Amino acid sequence: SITSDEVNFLVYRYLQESGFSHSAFTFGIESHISQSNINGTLVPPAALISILQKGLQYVEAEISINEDGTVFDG
Amino acid sequence: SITSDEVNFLVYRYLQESGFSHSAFTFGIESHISQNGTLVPPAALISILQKGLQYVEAEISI
Amino acid sequence: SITSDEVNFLVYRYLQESGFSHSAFTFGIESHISQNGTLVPPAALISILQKGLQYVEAEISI
Amino acid sequence: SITSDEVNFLVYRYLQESGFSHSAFTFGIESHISQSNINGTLVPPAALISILQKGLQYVEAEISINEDGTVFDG
Repeated sequence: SITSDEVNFLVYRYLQESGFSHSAFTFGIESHISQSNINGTLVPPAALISILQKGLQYVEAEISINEDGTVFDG
Repeated sequence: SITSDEVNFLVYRYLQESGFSHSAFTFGIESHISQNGTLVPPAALISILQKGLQYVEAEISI
Repeated sequence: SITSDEVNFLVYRYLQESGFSHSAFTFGIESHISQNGTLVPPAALISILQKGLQYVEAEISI
Repeated sequence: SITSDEVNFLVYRYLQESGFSHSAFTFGIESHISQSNINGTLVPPAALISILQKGLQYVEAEISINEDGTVFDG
């Protein structure tokens, strides 16, 4: 369950991968990214997008299981 | 399927809310965040990412 | 009497020319540099500052 | 005769004094201001504006001395 460093690294990498050059620079400094303890070479591309995707899907599935209810509800 | 604009708005709000003043300012421009917010509550990037890890841990428990 | 806009344009051009990419970008917005350039040649902040020190050294030689 | 560090410090202080918060931040990092060797407490307010002023005046005076020429020119 997710730390500030982890979300900061995910965001930093999103800005980099999307060519948000000015934001990447400012954010790397403001979030103190160099002092974080994450091995970037082990972080796959589109990691933020992908986890966030799966978050949306996860909520959709949490909803759809209770979507119909049962014919015995009362 | 999450769009670019949607991700961008989610991180913009995260930057604002986390007090990353200079990043929010710069990202707001670079994003062209047209400079419904109302439907994006606080901590929304974080909340969705948290659901995503829950989902990843479900694939890892296959 | 140098105006704000004039100083701002002089530093904006200095930031651009010196390769301070992120500062120029951010300053261009913060300055509202309306986003005649043609009349402001390269190294113009520097050249005027250099004349100013020449003038300061003339007051120091009073 | 003026170094990059000096003009960078002058500019940094201009952005600060004018409340250009976002630019000051970015520029302090990009110009590596912390590694410069200038004692800020000895730098007066509006220093950039003032030296730049005096530069304009200095050029005006360089011009005005040759403005009329003489009645013996030929």
